Amino acid sequence: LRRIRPKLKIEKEFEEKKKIIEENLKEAEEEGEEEAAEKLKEALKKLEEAIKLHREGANPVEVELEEVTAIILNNLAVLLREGEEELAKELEKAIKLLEEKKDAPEEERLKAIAIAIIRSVLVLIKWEGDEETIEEIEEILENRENLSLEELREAYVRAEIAYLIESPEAAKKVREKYERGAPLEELLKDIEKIEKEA
Repeated sequence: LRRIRPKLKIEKEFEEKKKIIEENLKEAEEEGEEEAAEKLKEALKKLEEAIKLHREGANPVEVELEEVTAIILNNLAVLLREGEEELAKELEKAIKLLEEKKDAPEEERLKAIAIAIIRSVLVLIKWEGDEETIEEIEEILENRENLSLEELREAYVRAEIAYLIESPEAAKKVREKYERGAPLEELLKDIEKIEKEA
């Protein structure tokens, strides 16, 4: 299957996101992977709560909270299809963090969503693979409360770059802009462009 973790701030997103989950469940039902197919039925479950809460009129901090929950859950069963249930435990903790903070302050909501996207980058790097940075980013998540949002979005920027290193050469260009101190809004534009590039 596939994994995509973007940045928010529209229905075309959940549109193309649903397309992945569909053929995923399509392949999950065509295959004996019924443990994954449950997550597939469970991923679209959180995608309805994502597409409903958007068309119902909630703020993006609650919509993406169910989108990422549908993103990771669609991504959780991919690791289950590959027998990577050891790494799938790391994404279930991200789900547990996503579910326990849906009744949390607006800043506590996106604070977990950032950790959710980061942890998903983290497990994908280990699956698709530069070593001390994992022992640098995974230790950042242990003290998740001692940090700010500007540091977690930077960590996702650093983590996504490290992943795209082990994916083009255009990742260190964004890393170069990180080293020049470029604004973090710009470090997202080129990063999400790379996701739009693929």
